[PDB]
Amino acid sequence: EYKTKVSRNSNMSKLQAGYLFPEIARRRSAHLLKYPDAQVISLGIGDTTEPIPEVITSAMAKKAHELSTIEGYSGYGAEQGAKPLRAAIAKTFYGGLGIGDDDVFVSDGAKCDISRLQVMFGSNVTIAVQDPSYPAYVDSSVIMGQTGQFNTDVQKYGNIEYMRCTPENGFFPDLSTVGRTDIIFFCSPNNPTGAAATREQLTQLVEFAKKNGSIIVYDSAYAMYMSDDNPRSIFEIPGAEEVAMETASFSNYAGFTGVRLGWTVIPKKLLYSDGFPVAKDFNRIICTCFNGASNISQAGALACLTPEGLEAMHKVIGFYKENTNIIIDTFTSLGYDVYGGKNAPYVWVHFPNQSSWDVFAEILEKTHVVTTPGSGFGPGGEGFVRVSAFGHRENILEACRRFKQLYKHHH
Amino acid sequence: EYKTKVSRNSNMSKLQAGYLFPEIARRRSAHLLKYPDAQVISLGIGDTTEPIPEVITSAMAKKAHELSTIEGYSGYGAEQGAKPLRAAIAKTFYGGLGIGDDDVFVSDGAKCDISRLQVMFGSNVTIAVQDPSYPAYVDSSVIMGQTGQFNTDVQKYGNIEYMRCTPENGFFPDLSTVGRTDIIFFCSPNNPTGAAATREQLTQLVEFAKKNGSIIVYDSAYAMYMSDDNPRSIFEIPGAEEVAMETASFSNYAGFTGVRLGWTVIPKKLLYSDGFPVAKDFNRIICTCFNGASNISQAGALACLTPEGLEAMHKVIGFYKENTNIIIDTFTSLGYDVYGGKNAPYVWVHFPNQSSWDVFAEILEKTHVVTTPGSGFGPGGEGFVRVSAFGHRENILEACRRFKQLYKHHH
Ligand SMILES: Cc1ncc(COP(=O)(O)O)c(/C=N/[C@@H](CCC[C@H](N)C(=O)O)C(=O)O)c1O
Repeated sequence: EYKTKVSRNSNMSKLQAGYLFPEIARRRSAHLLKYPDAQVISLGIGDTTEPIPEVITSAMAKKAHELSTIEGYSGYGAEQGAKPLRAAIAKTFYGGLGIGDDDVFVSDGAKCDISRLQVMFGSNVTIAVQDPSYPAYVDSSVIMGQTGQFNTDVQKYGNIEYMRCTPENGFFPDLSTVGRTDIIFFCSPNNPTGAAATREQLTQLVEFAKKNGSIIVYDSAYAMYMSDDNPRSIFEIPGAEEVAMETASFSNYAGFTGVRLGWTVIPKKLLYSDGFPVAKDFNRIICTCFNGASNISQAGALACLTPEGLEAMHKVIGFYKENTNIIIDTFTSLGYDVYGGKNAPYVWVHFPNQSSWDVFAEILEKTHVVTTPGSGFGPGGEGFVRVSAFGHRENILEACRRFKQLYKHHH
Repeated sequence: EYKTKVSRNSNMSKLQAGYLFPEIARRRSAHLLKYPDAQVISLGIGDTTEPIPEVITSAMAKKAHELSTIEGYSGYGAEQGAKPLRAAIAKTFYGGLGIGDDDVFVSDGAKCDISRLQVMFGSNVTIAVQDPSYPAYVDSSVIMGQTGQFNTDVQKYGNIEYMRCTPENGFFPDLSTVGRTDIIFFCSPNNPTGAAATREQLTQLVEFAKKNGSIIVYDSAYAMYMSDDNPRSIFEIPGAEEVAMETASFSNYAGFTGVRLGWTVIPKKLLYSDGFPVAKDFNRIICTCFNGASNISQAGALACLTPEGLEAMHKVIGFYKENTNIIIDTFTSLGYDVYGGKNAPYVWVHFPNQSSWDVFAEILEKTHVVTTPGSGFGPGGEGFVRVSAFGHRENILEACRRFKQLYKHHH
């Protein structure tokens, strides 16, 4: 067989396995080949299940129709996003926090922004992450060449600061033990633990970043699930404007997981060590590596940020929060230590004396329910399993009845 | 002012100026301040102007409506794209060329794929580009760290092989003079020259890549504009499957510039020097750095690849080809050497003994028509101006009458 003389990217070689979520999808698919008539309930991947509200879909359909008319047709959009959408995001989520329309960059989703930010930061920065956390932060770091190899003793990529988050520390790290890095990826409410940082904790985080001269990338993808009275934006913390940016999405708010619309906010006062504004480099990346979010998706997002849109999103969110309560109650009644579920649409269940992959496989084989192994979220996730609350009500109820039946005589 | 201690990405510092098209927008705005009553006609950026065909927008509106129903709702899609869409692309454009559904990756656009491919290849590859060519190839290369500094004497970034395409070589590189690189970006029909490589030329290109052990990234985003009997896909050349991938888009075919939908094809036989299949690394990038194209945009693209959709796209393309003929005839009658136009919806006009930025400024100043200076596409573009044929018919006719008024005394 012929091979080129092009050397494979050594950063790709570093990755220890495939990306987590397609591996879960693969295992689900394998299970269905084994048992074609299994009534599988999927609570692994955090995939929304309920329909998008009609007020929002009607806006998208209207835009689609408009694109077939002379007056209503539009081509390329500004890569940063339509001005009225940037304005709506700025006022709805950041009104009173000193965020301008020009500080908002509309994306086709938070996952995509994480990687474009990583291209922007480049190969020479060091990163810190919560341990456990959503695996895109670590994997994008590896891809960009910010890391060393995977160390199998500790299950960590070299040169990444893994900030230990545990039940005993309330899932917020002891910052006195955290080494200095250039970037700190911080998710609140955290995926997978569900932990929402308090105002006091976020104040610590901003103070830590300021003293270390670090940039915080704050992922607020689940913030509208907040029930406790905690900040939903990092910009609620005075001084955050000098050290932080925020990335978020409509995925979990409007069921836009397939529609694709999010945003990143980079404040004017966020500067590199040479005084160059970080937002100006992000703008160059967005203008060079991207051609903007879909015009139909943008029209949908604009409809979200209206009284009817916000009401509709609130209802969807509330439904999933009720699902979460059902799941918490099930695992609590079975005698497990259960974390999260208060401020986020997933629950974080401790399974002592078992590997999380083994628990995942057992649950899938015996109950035909898909979950996510905690170790997929980093070494601090070992011994835990994440259960998503996204599902039709009857599916959540059925999954819980299956869990109870499996575990009630043990557990 | 507070500054972080994070160093600006030194690859971002290498960039000479902003991205070309935002720079043109800036000059258009300045022109409007100078002439507030000017009736500006834009033939600069290749932005489609005519409405999307109803058969296609109807499918998109239908998908939007379906998302508000239990049965019709879908959340995350596989990052690679819906299987029926992958299948439709593979058969419609590559049937008989040995391309499988699994070799096709659906994107939110060709521009985005260029940069995801560059993340995949990484910082250690060297690239070759046509000179002139679409500026994203060079700029993405600089951003990824594949280059040295910009040299102002020659107007080139160090470490890029600029393959000069000129009237004297029929706008195809003299490959015997081209140095070996890892990657060869090759656009046919070329943007900005309009030149479509012949079967013989593409055969030379594949042979060159095979002997050098290079990967060709073949950009076919204007291939449906082909009028001459030339190959529309690199995979028409036997052996291409060992050295080439292809990237394309619906932007210029269906007016999807704002809708966002393209694809990349990477064949099974394309391997790195260690035998590792390139498609497997692209798949990792697509699954880690992307969350899939918009579901509504995918529904639109599926509708394009039907008898009614293909007929509709043919009509759209035919309209722009007629605009192109109007422009060609205008410049030819004025005594200019006009290139391109035959196989692409833009024309490449030779303005010898002038700087292209000066010609751009002159045309904009005197006729209120925006064009694109050739030097924006690299140093080989100096002395030419690209004129886009995307416009309403009356706007094309008017721009041409303005050109005739400006240039009547030149020949
Ligand atoms: C903290 C956090 N940030 C960003 C995202 C992705 O948001 P988006 O691209 O806007 O849909 C997510 C989504 N995570 C889901 C969905 C994972 C599968 C999806 N395909 C993905 O890779 O994001 C999960 O953890 O189950 C997230 O948790």
